[PDB]
Amino acid sequence: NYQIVKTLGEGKVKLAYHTTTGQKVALKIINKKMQGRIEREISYLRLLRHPHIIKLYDVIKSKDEIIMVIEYAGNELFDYIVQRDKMSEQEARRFFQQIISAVEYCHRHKIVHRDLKPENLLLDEHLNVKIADFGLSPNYAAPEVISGKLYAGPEVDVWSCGVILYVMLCRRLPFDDESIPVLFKNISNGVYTLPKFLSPGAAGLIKRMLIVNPLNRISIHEIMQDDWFKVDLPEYLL
Repeated sequence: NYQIVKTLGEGKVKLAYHTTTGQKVALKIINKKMQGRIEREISYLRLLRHPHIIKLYDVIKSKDEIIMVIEYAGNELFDYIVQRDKMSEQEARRFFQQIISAVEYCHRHKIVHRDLKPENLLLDEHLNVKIADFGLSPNYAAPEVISGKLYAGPEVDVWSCGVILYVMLCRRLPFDDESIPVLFKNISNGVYTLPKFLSPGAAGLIKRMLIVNPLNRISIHEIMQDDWFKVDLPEYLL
């Protein structure tokens, strides 16, 4: 927060830490040159305070630059998936509970994310998921998000969460194809395989999330009442 340590990449992004609390932080230095989307990020991040949504500690502004002071989470959930073996159901469920809790909180404050993806689901040093963006950082997009028509309600995040769960459990994307037209057709028709190695609870939950007609798609609140979902659910997540 207070004093800078290192430049993490490219305005630029720096690593820093609060000299009182010791908290690790990222400084996103944005130089004035669209603006409404940055403001949307800042506004959303100030409104939503949840253990699995990245914290915004401060926004420092001048005539030339905007500096967002954001809690540091140094890894992506997807590099964790890729770099390790096919993860245990217990491990996947742990992450999934955290994601769903955070999404529920978003929907509660009338925010539909629409952009739940690899780059957006960060992991901190205690392996806690942190939703980090809201839009300003294909296989994960609901059919109605892909096409123009059909309004994209809370249900598009349910679909995305169903893909995320599928990936964690199966170490593959349900709708992926090397061919562009085949991929888009698979998503729009909801064509995929539920592997036989999946527990009945995991498969039953995924099946109800990946439904084309959003009306028949399971809701966030129904998910949170699912038997498989509830196993070892930490009280703080309710």
